[PDB]
Amino acid sequence: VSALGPGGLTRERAGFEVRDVHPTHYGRVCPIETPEGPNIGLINSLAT
DNA sequence: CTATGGGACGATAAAGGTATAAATTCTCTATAATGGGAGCTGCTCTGGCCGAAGCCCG
Repeated sequence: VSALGPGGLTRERAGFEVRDVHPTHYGRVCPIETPEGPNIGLINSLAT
């Protein structure tokens, strides 16, 4: 599950709100599986 | 008796003619047609720039 693409946040609009995990991510989006680098937290993976 | 300038020579390349096919641009067609559309929206700050609105003020 990515956040980039059409109608999505660009890496220059990162900030912190999208790139942080929230209690609402529990069991929906994996908290620890994200690519390290320019796009961190923007690209995540669904939970099991 | 010999080397060198002088002049004769001539085979051909350029110059002009001179048409000639290619080729490459130019001009037309007449029912009616009479304001476009993708444009992002989730930076962040700093910095400068005009322009308006209070703020002294004599």
